[PDB]
Amino acid sequence: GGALSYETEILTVEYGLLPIGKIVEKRIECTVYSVDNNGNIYTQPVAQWHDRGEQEVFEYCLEDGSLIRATKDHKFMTVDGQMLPIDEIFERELDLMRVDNLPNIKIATRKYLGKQNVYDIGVERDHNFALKNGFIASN
Repeated sequence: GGALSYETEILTVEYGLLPIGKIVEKRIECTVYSVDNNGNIYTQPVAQWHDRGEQEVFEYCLEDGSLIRATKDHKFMTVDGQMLPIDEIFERELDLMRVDNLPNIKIATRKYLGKQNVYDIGVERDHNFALKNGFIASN
């Protein structure tokens, strides 16, 4: 289910906003944020840690100026809840759901950057988690 760059911060109950790459490089145990089948933001522990090592990373920039760094194989929870890869979100010009009831906005600009270290935590209940910008990623 793709991966996210070191600079991608994950909201956690144990500490707060911390870089996903440090959680996987140091195997840090913590709790994360996610919606249930009803749309209720609950909290759950990390199940496992996975490290891709180096994959094709693309810049993901928004209409507001928010800046995100991920692979074209990582899915993200759309405004309706669909788990589609960012390569397909750009083509349909679909928006992504937010935690803070922020205005949903599609990818303003995209380009290939190169081959950066990317990481992705694993989870038992639901393979998803919130982000610093109120976003939700899913594996």
